[PDB]
Amino acid sequence: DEFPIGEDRDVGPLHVGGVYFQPVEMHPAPGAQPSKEEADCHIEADIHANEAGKDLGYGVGDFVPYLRVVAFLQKHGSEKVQKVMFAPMNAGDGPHYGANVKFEEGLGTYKVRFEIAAPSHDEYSLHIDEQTGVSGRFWSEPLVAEWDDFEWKGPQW
Amino acid sequence: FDEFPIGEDRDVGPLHVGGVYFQPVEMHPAPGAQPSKEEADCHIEADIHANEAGKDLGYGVGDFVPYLRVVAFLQKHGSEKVQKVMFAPMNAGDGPHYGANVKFEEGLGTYKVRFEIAAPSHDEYSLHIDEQTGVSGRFWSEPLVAEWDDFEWKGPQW
Ligand SMILES: [Cl-]
Ligand SMILES: [Cl-]
Ligand SMILES: [Zn+2]
Ligand SMILES: [Zn+2]
Ligand SMILES: [Zn+2]
Ligand SMILES: [Zn+2]
Ligand SMILES: [Zn+2]
Ligand SMILES: [Zn+2]
Ligand SMILES: [Zn+2]
Ligand SMILES: [Zn+2]
Repeated sequence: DEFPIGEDRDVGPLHVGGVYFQPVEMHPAPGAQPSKEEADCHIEADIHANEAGKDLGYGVGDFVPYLRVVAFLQKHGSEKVQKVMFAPMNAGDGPHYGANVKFEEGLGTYKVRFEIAAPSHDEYSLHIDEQTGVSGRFWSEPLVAEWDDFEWKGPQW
Repeated sequence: FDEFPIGEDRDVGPLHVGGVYFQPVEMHPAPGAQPSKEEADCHIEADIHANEAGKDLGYGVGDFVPYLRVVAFLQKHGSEKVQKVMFAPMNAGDGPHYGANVKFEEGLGTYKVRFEIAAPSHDEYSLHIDEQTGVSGRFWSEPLVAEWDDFEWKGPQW
């Protein structure tokens, strides 16, 4: 059972979905994320190309790899912001960006913000010649998919 | 655009690997130490997707497999010199693939062409491994090899 963070967002060339469910065990365990046991949940950003999309060379629905996704969580009533750096990984349902998360401020309603930066210049390229290449270019400022009334009430599993 | 084959597609481990070549291309940013569109002899690409075995790693069968480290080796028949070319991930009008603008340094002739495909770097990718939501497969330790022993560089076909 997966639970949605909110409705899917279309931002620039991306269709972005946000879900959460029980914490998972990952190998290798990424960055500084809490273990399956220490975490509150696992949050995932499902990012696929949309129609806009095709200008960068992607097929509609294709997973968009090499992105740098970071989530910002801020509890309503608090000025504290928790930053969570997602990591690319596979679950049984395919590649996505995700992280085990522990809500530092606890139960409550949160504003949840995904900032999605394009691949680093030395991490990806585009053919740009007329014969083989593409018309679109990667975005400069990270794209945003935001939900401002996400209710964290404890595990739903 | 016109693509020319390097040889027969290969199935190795959980990957289906195709190799093609065509005119040199202009890339943005210009990847690593790859020759420019003018300096190059051609552009070579490795089209890598998951096969049925890849399903155990969590990939959709037939889908692109990102974060791999693909390196090509070219060696002219009758020569001891080997060229090592690091491929970069990139998009063309037909989608993501790994590739490079390349010079065939020993000129026209038959070359052995070998693509060695390593799994993502330890800090570049992960797998869910819990029973509930994870996968039962794992990344390969020894790089996979797709190779063609008799590739004919007969010059530009453009
Ligand atoms: Cl915020
Ligand atoms: Cl490594
Ligand atoms: Zn490992
Ligand atoms: Zn995940
Ligand atoms: Zn640029
Ligand atoms: Zn150079
Ligand atoms: Zn492909
Ligand atoms: Zn020979
Ligand atoms: Zn191609
Ligand atoms: Zn290419």
